[PDB]
Amino acid sequence: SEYSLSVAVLADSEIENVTQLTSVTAPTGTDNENIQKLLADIKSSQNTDLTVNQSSSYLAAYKSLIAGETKAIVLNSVFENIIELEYPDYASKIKKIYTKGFTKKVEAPKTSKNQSFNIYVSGIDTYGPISSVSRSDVNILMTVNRDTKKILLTTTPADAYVPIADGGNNQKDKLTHAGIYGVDSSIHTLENLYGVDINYYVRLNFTSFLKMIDLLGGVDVHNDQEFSALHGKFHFPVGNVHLDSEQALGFVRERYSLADGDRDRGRNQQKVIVAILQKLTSTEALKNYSTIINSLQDSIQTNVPLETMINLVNAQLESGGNYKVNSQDLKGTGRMDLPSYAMPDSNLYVMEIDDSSLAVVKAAIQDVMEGRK
Ligand SMILES: CC(C)=CCC/C(C)=C\CC/C(C)=C\CC/C(C)=C\CC/C(C)=C\CC/C(C)=C\CC/C(C)=C\CC/C(C)=C\COP(=O)(O)OP(=O)(O)O
Repeated sequence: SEYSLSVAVLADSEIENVTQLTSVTAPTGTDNENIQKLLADIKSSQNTDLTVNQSSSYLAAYKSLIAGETKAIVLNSVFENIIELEYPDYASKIKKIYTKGFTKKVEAPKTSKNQSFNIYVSGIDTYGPISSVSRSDVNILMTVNRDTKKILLTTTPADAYVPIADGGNNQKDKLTHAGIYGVDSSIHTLENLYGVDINYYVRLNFTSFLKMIDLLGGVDVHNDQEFSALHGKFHFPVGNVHLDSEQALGFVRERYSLADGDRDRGRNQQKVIVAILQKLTSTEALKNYSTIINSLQDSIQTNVPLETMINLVNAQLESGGNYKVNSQDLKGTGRMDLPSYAMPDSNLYVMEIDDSSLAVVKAAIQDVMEGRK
């Protein structure tokens, strides 16, 4: 993966280059490794020593820059998308006078040592190309036991107030924000929360979802409550419903009008996962899995190795047999009085986790993995 650290000044600054500076403001408390590599690079290429004025975060550095309290900041490009949350026009306010590119070797998928594995499904709140950055409003863990032919779907509410890994600095914030830092942040956040290994991920957005449902010929679900979606464009009666791509997207997005609100939306997403799995495990879909990869690979990101896909597909082609699917959701209490790490100046709704629910959720994941009752 690729990111950059830059030295940024205000767009209209007289400063043109780093040799004109004596100090820079940077969050060395939380991004010190990266910051020190940038400073060493500046020393190497420009023979310029800079002292650091410590900021509490990249957001804090940005605030100091626009307040005119510092002349220059360090900016790590990952954190641009976080700054954008409180300051949507930040890009127009700054210029970059020095740039250093970075690469982080990707954390490999973990092959499970037994019959079970966990796949994390991240759904990103945007249309367009898959590289588009946004929050992850779908966060479903699929625990699959190939020996017992059981799958457990664990939904964690987008607003769940949890320690956010990596860029989140292990500070509490809504889970959906982890997806802005990147899929690694989402994965490690949920690994930490549930005490489990996540073997693989799949990341997709609105446009990805539409393409996938299109390719599979729609999906079929049993709808439990009458509702409408997308400012009344679609109406879903009680009973068996076929969903084409646009209908399915409406079906998984509506929450406010549902009897159990976001929990019912989570359940509707689980129904749609089951229906997708039913299409994906048809003899035709399995035989044609390579065409499905070819058709969706530009819009769906995953670290499931090709090798593993071939094993999963062919084992299913040989054996048949459907997976029994069960579902659960992490519960808690909605509050508007708890601080957001990413958006410290905003009052956001978050869901404070219920400890007893967390214990139950963890025990159910372990039971399915171990092939227990
Ligand atoms: C068959 C095979 C491959 C193998 C054999 C089977 C086997 C042995 C195992 C199975 C496992 C494997 C390896 C593969 C199968 C593929 C799997 C596991 C899953 C497929 C399902 C999938 C990839 C996605 C479904 C995700 C889903 C339900 C929804 C995504 C919708 C999106 C992107 C966003 C919605 C965001 C929301 C809720 C609100 C924003 O919207 P809002 O309007 O509120 O906000 P605003 O827009 O206004 O801001």
